[PDB]
Amino acid sequence: EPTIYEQIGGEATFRRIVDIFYARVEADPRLRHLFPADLEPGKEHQRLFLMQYFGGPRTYSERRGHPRLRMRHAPFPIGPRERDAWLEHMLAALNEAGVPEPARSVMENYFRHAAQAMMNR
Amino acid sequence: EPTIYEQIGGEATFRRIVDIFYARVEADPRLRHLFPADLEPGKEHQRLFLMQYFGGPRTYSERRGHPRLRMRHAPFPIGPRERDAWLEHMLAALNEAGVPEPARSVMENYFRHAAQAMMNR
Ligand code: HEM
Ligand code: HEM
Repeated sequence: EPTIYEQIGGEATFRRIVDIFYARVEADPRLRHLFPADLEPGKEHQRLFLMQYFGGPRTYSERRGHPRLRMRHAPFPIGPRERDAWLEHMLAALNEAGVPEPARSVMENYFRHAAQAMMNR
Repeated sequence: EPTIYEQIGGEATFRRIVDIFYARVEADPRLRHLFPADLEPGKEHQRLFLMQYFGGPRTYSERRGHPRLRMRHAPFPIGPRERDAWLEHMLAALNEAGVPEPARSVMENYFRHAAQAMMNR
């Protein structure tokens, strides 16, 4: 059976999601300060991670090793404020990119869980 | 063409914007300390400025002369953190006050530039 990666149109669709997400992050003074001056490497890492998580190429683990996202987010103070902002933008990206059901629901479910689990304050 | 002021509903809309903005300022320790004990005179001055800038009455100039905003903000140490806090609350105020597009975007564009250019430390 098709992976979600396949269900939603593969790499091109993840590119679109991450583009919308990062545009919103860049424009959000609640969040911009946490990110580097050069956003591009992180934007690439996020695209590759999502592609991998949802059944696509394992390019992410080739570049970056194990995700260990909770450890990677430890340097950023993340409370409900940051969580809510992040989720707002990623769900808007999902919805704006036209991801079809049922995959869109799986992705939302994952993000709601993962955003909560990333909080550290 | 009609002014932004007219497009967004005039004085009444700016009152809503500034009320929401100042409520947020008062509740934000990043900013509150910069403002005087009595916020009301400055609140009215800010409302009149916005009204004038976006094409409404020239009441601001009658009361305060030229805006000279960078000069007037010199007494306040304003860096990236203060910029970010101000912009967060003003952008939220535009959204919560119901400012329609495309006018809202013009106002956002102006604020993003002005907030950056106000920094002095
Ligand atoms: C579902 C929740 C989240 C997921 C799936 C996610 C995913 C990722 C991934 C894959 C990376 C790149 C890791 C790497 O360097 O290989 C990353 C980095 C980052 N994330 Fe998240 N994240 C989430 C939540 C958050 C939240 C809540 C915040 C802050 C509000 C945040 C801010 C950051 C920042 C600042 C970076 C560093 C970016 C860079 O190095 O350029 N993330 N995230
Ligand atoms: C787009 C950026 C900004 C605009 C358009 C703006 C506009 C104004 C205006 C029109 C006034 C009243 C001027 C007068 O006295 O006649 C004012 C005062 C003031 N502004 Fe701003 N401002 C901006 C950025 C900031 C920032 C970044 C801060 C601090 C983070 C700040 C803090 C203050 C304070 C403390 C006052 C004095 C208020 C009072 O005297 O009651 N402003 N601003």
